[PDB]
Amino acid sequence: IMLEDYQKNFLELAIECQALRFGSFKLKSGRESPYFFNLGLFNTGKLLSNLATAYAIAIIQSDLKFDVIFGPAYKGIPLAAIVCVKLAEIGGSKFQNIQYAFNRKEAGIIVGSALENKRILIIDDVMTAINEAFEIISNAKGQVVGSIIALDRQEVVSTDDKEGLSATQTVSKKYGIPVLSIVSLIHIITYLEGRITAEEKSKIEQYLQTYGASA
Amino acid sequence: IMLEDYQKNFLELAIECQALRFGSFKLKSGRESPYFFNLGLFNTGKLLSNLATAYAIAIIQSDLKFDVIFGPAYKGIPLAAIVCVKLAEIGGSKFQNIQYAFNRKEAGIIVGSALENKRILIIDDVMTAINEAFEIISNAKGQVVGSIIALDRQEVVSTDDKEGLSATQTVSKKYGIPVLSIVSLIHIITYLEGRITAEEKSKIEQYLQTYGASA
Ligand SMILES: [Mg+2]
Ligand SMILES: [Mg+2]
Repeated sequence: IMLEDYQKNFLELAIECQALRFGSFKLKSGRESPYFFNLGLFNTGKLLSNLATAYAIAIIQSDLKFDVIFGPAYKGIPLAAIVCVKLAEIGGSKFQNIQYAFNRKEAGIIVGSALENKRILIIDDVMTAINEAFEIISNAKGQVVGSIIALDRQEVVSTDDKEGLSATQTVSKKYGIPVLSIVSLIHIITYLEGRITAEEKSKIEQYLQTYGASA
Repeated sequence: IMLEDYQKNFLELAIECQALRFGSFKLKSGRESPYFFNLGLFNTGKLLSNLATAYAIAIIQSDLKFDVIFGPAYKGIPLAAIVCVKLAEIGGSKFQNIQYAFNRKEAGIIVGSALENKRILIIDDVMTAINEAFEIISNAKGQVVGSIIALDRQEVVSTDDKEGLSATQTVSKKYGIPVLSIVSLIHIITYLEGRITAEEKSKIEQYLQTYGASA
């Protein structure tokens, strides 16, 4: 009803491959969470194919205009790559010539074409690092025009500031750009209706209440 | 006649995107070469799509049996990824559950599933580094069963040993495994017939004579 078909498909695969788990989980903060998410578990050719398609459709539907998809080392490298491919495969003539690029985290160089006057989309797995990418890109004269992750957790950044912004909202405000996501926690909650009873369904909604950011 | 359709298609794209150039080029050794090759120039979604397909068909046709495709950091990360995807998309039911993996070059950890008792294919751009990958994989109890690159240059490793082995042959002998390639220099030479006259066509064949390894 609210959920697109690519979002429903992503979430069912997410649950099947165990990238999305439900139960009792303690976050790094110590806060207790009704689910756990690891995109890494999208780890086969089939799963990666579907993951790439799900990112690709979110990007096409967003209407965002860009020249280069950029994935921060290390998790963003394979993601940038498979999604660049997918865009060209299902996106039509406009997405044929989209370049991809990423960075060596040397102990900084960019692997790809010159970013000067190029509009850049950042792709990564999650958003929790962000400034690093913007720095690298702006140094190369690249203009970041957007960001996409798989799951927007929609959690307020500060505990004792319930009316504060989420991670994605914070980034979107600072750089003036959209931060897309395949799904958000509200989407998880929506998909779970009729798959669970008002038991765990409640738990998660009551977690969105306590820790979730407003639209 | 000798060249498969995926090889013809790869080479035409290679020439179109300038990843394959002809002219006078000095190698690192100082040796003079009739062509230059950079896989990096396969840099758009369309080009990456076709590159992935070309690797994927070479792998399917080879009949090699493996569980994991592994790409050495950094150039092998996106390659491992898009090709893992492609295998699942065109390879049928047998390639659905192939995992992919790579390595952080930390100043070593593997990003992916446990490699123990898993049969591994290495994918990289060229072969000139090789031991690094084998070490990493054997430590994790992974069994390397093969390697694939885009272009086999077929050059003898030692100048003053004309009957010596090529780079790929050397690796194949040391580890007892096949080292596949989308194309070799003999394939380049074959494709160029009727596209050039006996002028540069000669030059390259006379370079294969001087510097090429025997079958
Ligand atoms: Mg639309
Ligand atoms: Mg066959």
